[PDB]
Amino acid sequence: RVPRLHAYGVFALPFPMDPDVEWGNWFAGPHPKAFLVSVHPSGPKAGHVYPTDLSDPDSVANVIGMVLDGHDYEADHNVTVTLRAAVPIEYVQQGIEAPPLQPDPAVLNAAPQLKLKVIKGHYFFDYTR
Amino acid sequence: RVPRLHAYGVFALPFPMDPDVEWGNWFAGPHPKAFLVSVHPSGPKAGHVYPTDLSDPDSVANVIGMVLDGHDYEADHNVTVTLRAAVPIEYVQQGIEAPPLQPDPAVLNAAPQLKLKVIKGHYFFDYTR
Amino acid sequence: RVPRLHAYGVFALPFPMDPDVEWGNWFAGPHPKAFLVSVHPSGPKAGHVYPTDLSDPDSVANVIGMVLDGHDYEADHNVTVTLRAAVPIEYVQQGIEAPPLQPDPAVLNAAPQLKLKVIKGHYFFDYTR
Repeated sequence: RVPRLHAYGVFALPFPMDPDVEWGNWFAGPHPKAFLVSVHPSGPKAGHVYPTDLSDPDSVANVIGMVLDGHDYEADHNVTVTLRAAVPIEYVQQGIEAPPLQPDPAVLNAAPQLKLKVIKGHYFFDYTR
Repeated sequence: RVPRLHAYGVFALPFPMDPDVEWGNWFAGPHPKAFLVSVHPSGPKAGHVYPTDLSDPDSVANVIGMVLDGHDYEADHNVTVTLRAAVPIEYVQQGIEAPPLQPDPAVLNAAPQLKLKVIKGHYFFDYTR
Repeated sequence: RVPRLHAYGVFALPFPMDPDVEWGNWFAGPHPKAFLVSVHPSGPKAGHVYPTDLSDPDSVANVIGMVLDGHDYEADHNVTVTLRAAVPIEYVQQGIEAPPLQPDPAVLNAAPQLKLKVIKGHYFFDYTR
């Protein structure tokens, strides 16, 4: 379970998971691993979420939150997406080739276009704007 | 009473109603009807609210929230304005010629300039920014 | 203690105070006095806060909140910074040459670039965006 600042508050909603995702590659071992997800605005998988592709500007524009409470595509096709929270930067990795418990420079570098603000070692975000 | 997502939270404040508005045309029958209101920034009616005119860019720029808890100009010249909430899109109609309980395409189409974000069938908004 | 709208909520965090500031000039007499602070993004004093300089665009861009609960550099080198609140405009003065309990025209005039919104006599702000 990824830590987050209780004082800041959390807003989360369930979303259907994109079936075409190799969701199993988006765990870490015993340790928590947060990642960003984007929503498909239109098309056949509209309203389904998938791991944000930082190299695709439309994926970046449609980020909807972070997966902070794990996932289990085989047990449930819905995933809890946190749209607003403050999350320590060490827990967010956007890729399989990204060490756990280490801030991801790809995310930190893309924070402006991701609408992330880093304050006191946390990403602050609210994808309801 | 217009439904809204309790989990998201609500922030609301009373505002004086613009006296020059035919407020009676801004009910629906037995059913709830949310609409956007804008504030007059200056002038003699400064700080008074009126139904947003989607065809007037200055009205759009000065939206201050939605009327979600009804109004009664004859019983009280103040109206409770919700500045931040998440409201199902079916309940918001911006005009007399707009069927109740049907999403209003004029609002949906203007959501970007209105600073509305549609997520899971709700308008999310916060006019304190 | 500066008043603020309880209904709106408050989010605050402690920050180290910039040691090079004449912090004693940032009290008012018996009366409360709120002011904006900015964070140093980088450099030797990174993550330390100092009173925003409205005439420096980089200071304006790095505002992080308001000091609403007083300060005491000699008793504690940390100051509680309110990143999100709604504060009556009479209490915020950004300078020694600014009368207490009087809205500061320098702040009001710079509200757009400060990301302050004035609603019903309060500054609304959220520097987590």
